[PDB]
This record gives sequence, structure tokens and C-alpha cells, in this order.
Amino acid sequence: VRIRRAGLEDLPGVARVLVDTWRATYRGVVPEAFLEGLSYEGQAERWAQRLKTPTWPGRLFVAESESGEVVGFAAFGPDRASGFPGYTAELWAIYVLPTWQRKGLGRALFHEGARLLQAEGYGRMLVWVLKENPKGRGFYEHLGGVLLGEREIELGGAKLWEVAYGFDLGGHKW
Ligand SMILES: CC(=O)SCCNC(=O)CCNC(=O)[C@H](O)C(C)(C)COP(=O)(O)OP(=O)(O)OC[C@H]1O[C@@H](n2cnc3c(N)ncnc32)[C@H](O)[C@@H]1OP(=O)(O)O
Repeated sequence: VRIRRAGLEDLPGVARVLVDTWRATYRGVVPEAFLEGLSYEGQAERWAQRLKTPTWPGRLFVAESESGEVVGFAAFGPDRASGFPGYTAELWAIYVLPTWQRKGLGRALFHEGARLLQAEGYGRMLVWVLKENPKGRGFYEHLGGVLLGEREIELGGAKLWEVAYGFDLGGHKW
């Protein structure tokens, strides 16, 4: 239903959306061991430390169900040294619980963050997504993202490919 900035009380819910969607989306792509390892508590604490840090440049958003549960979230911030001059912002994470997907929540989250990054003066934003994640890829391609590059990372013990999509913030109306 609605999108808003996250508060500290929203984090336990943010952590569940994160872990549950990671588990549902990366089955057979990211090692089972690693996926089983994710922690609701660990995740909630990590975001909590960030939210509590006054100088943290990250921006957090959550998507609410009709009754108010946190069923989606998105984090935006400065790029994390991706090596693409001209791309100063990055979509750190965006996840919507499987059953709440394809109802416009991801788009709404995306637009809210891009709007804020635009107001903060970032010219362009990129996003990294697993080469083997059709869901996220299809979503970004549909939204206009242009393929920028790729890199191999290692999650769990697995070496995996990741691709980047670029989006224009300046000038565009989000
Ligand atoms: C940010 C990094 O972590 S990359 C990882 C991204 N997260 C994941 O892959 C986790 C699994 N997936 C999800 O959480 C969600 O599906 C997301 C975040 C990828 C997308 O959010 P959703 O709410 O499902 O998409 P939403 O309903 O807002 O779709 C918006 C538009 O994109 C289109 N779209 C969304 N996904 C796809 C897709 N996979 N293929 C083609 N089109 C798509 C929708 O049809 C819609 O089109 P429309 O505006 O013309 O009607």
C-alpha cells in the first residue's frame, strides 16, 4: 500500500523481509549453507547501528501492507566504489516478500529513493544484481536500467557473477 522512511521499530520486520526474500530468491544460486546462515537478529542489528549513526549517508524505506506490516524495503546511498565514473549513487538493496511482489511495491520503493537521491544531488544511480537473478534483472530492465558492467563476487564459498544497471537521476522525473 504505502511507502515511507524506516524507523528503528521497523527493523525487525525489515530483517525478516530481507532474509526471507533472499532465501526465496537465491535458492540454488547462492549456497544453501549461506542462506540458512542469514540471521533475523544479526540483520536487524546491522541496520540499527547504521540508522543510529548521524553521519551515515544511507536512506531507508519500507513498504507497508494494507494492515501496516512491513512487506518490502529499500536502501539507497552513495555508490560503494563500483568503478563507473558518473555513477555516484547506488541502490544498496531492494526486496519485497514473494507474495507481495508484482503489485507495484518495488516500483514505488524505487521511485521514492531515486527522488530523494535526486534531491540530494546525485546525478546517476547504479545497482548490482546477480547475473542469475531474472526477477531483479527483469525489474531493472523494465524500469529503464542500462547494463553497465559485470564482476565476479564470492558469497558463501561460491564464486558468482554480478551485473550492474545504470539509471539517470538528474533531469528525469521520478
Ligand atoms: C537491490 C539489489 O538487492 S538487486 C535484488 C533485487 N531483489 C530481488 O531480486 C528479490 C526478489 N524480487 C523482489 O523483491 C521484487 O520482485 C523486486 C524488488 C525485484 C521488484 O519489485 P516488485 O514489487 O515485484 O515489482 P513491481 O510490481 O513494482 O513492478 C514494477 C514494473 O516492473 C515490471 N517488472 C517487475 N519485475 C519484472 C520482471 N522480473 N520482469 C519483467 N518485468 C518486471 C512490472 O511488470 C511492472 O511493470 P509496469 O510498471 O509496466 O506495470
